[PDB]
Amino acid sequence: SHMCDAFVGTWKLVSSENFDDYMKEVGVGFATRKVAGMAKPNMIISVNGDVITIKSESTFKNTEISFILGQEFDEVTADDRKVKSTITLDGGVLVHVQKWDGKSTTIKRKREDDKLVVECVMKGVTSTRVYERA
Ligand SMILES: CCc1c(-c2cccc(OC)c2)[nH]c(=S)n(C)c1=O
Repeated sequence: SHMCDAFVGTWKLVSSENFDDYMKEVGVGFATRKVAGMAKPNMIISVNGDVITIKSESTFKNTEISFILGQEFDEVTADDRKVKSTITLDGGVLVHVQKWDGKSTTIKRKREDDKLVVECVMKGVTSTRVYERA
């Protein structure tokens, strides 16, 4: 076993707060905000050795990232940014930093009771997205 074990599984979005405002701060345009904001993604998290995979599947887009903690990678986001990402584990929280165009956003994923809570921060704007087991 590894501590990342508690993230593994299939998760479904059950609530979202302030996500439109977060998307605006990121620079997402109107039509993508509207359609992306409707989506109810599932997130599939798995681990094989040192490699963590996070798949997100929705009616809007499907995405997949695979990575090693602390090792930067290329990511194309659901809203089509080409970003450089680094994901670390800080005190049991997965911390995902995306950098593009001189900008940065941080996505934190944590287990809280039976939920997986996702906090997305762009400058002063935070969105909270709650997932439960599928
Ligand atoms: C903008 C991408 C994004 C989504 C998301 C939103 C809509 C559809 C979708 O399809 C896979 C994914 N969800 C969360 S929780 N975070 C942290 C994101 O960065």
